[PDB]
Amino acid sequence: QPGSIWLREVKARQPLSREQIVQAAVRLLDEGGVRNLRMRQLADSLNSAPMSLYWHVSTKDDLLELAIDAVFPDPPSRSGTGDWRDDIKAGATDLFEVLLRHSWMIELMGGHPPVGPRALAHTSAIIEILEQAHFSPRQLDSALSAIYYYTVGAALSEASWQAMARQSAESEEEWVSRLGPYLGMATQSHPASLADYVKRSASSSTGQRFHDGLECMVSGMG
Amino acid sequence: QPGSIWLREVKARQPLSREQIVQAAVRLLDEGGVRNLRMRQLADSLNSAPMSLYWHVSTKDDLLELAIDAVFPDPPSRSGTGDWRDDIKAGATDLFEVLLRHSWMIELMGGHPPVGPRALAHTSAIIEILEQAHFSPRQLDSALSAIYYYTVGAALSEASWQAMARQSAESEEEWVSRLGPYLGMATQSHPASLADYVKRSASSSTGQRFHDGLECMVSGMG
Ligand SMILES: CCC[C@H]1C[C@@H]2CC[C@@H](O2)[C@H](C)C(=O)O[C@@H]([C@H](C)[C@H]2CC[C@@H](C[C@@H](CCC)N(C)C)O2)[C@H](C)[C@@H]2CC[C@@H](O2)[C@@H](C)C(=O)O1
Ligand SMILES: CCC[C@H]1C[C@@H]2CC[C@@H](O2)[C@H](C)C(=O)O[C@@H]([C@H](C)[C@H]2CC[C@@H](C[C@@H](CCC)N(C)C)O2)[C@H](C)[C@@H]2CC[C@@H](O2)[C@@H](C)C(=O)O1
Repeated sequence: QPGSIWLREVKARQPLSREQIVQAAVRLLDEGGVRNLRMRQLADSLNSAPMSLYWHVSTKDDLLELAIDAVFPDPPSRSGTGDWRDDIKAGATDLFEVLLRHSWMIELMGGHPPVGPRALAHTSAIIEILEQAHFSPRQLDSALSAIYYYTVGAALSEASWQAMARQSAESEEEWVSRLGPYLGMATQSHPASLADYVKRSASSSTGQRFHDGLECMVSGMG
Repeated sequence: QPGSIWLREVKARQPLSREQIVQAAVRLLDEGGVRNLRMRQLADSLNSAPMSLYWHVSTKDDLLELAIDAVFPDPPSRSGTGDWRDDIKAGATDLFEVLLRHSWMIELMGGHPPVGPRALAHTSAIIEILEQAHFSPRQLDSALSAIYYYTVGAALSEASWQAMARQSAESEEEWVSRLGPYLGMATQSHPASLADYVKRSASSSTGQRFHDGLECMVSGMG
């Protein structure tokens, strides 16, 4: 309320834990993205004033990095199937599903390298899966980049699609149908394989798209 | 200037071409991203009023989709090496470099499926490269998703890194050095392979990261 600064002249800390703050920041991020994270509103959600936050972080950017690590998946459960490909796919899939659930993190990782404890443990597990499969260092690094950059690109694309699909309320089949008048005309300038791809796309879904691409990619490594 | 609406009472179209508008929109997008694209400022950059724009598009969203297609790369030059892998890599690399140069498009594609003419031709060329390599339809679709989702994720991550690197003026080697005090402590909770990966990362670069991951990924297809 206006004038409280003057009342302070005639004479209130609210200690918080960092963990409690980060959990509250994840909730605000999940609700409205990086723009929905304002420090004063975060402090309000914890019944506190902004000073309570800055005992623990210097800036909002610090808090974004803590939030990124907080939601990183546990290392994948070693599958026992004896195929390291199954373990790689579990680890990538776990990360994919986290990214879809917390899509604000996707764009942040490239400019805020994830090296917090949960990210280090997950990455260490992927690295060990590949080493125990006798990848040399250069091959390991290449395969790791393929797996992670595939997963990030898939998450970005599918999260963007899902957000638009929610708004417009439109499935893949419905979108192909709505665009059919254009697509029928435009694909006639190219060989049959293009229209055929577009037809098949009407029956695809997020989980299958991600899984099939991941399977394909990992199939041939080694 | 204020009051011009009243002067209109006592008595000016500026025809533009759609192509001219789209080129000007790409320039504004390249300068400042999707937020730097305001219709009035776009019209100002063309010495026109907003009405000139809306003869050609209904909304700014239409203009974003035209801009996405306008910058799509030409289909890759068939390499003649007789290895379809070389042609796939040229096509993916061309798209990667476009995405880095026009990074505003990366997040838009998932919610605005690229089906304009330039995107259709590029995609048709990738599809034909794979068919002529005797991929069946399900395998073709999987490989295509792997290639495109790898390229998008790499572009997102590397563009984010480059934007942060420009600002802070910091190389990969310098970043590993600045974080070394933390990383030395944090990687001691895990096997040697983790610290070794981090050390190797100091000598990586955008072009090599992208190429090595792409090579690795395509190596094993078939
Ligand atoms: C910071 C300077 C070096 C850096 C610069 C490149 C530009 C952009 C890219 O990193 C981003 C920052 C990024 O990390 O993407 C990761 C991945 C998506 C995320 C998710 C797991 C997490 C693991 C950690 C490592 C834990 C020990 N991260 C730092 C490698 O990272 C993904 C594996 C990419 C591909 C290869 C590259 O990382 C390696 C060589 C690297 O670290 O390159
Ligand atoms: C619109 C409903 C169907 C749709 C829903 C999924 C969710 C998100 C993803 O599309 C986005 C919209 C997207 O297009 O990503 C593409 C790719 C990155 C960009 C860049 C080249 C351009 C090619 C065109 C096709 C030209 C004939 N695009 C529409 C496939 O697209 C990439 C290949 C992904 C992986 C597979 C999937 O597309 C196919 C099956 C598809 O179209 O799924």
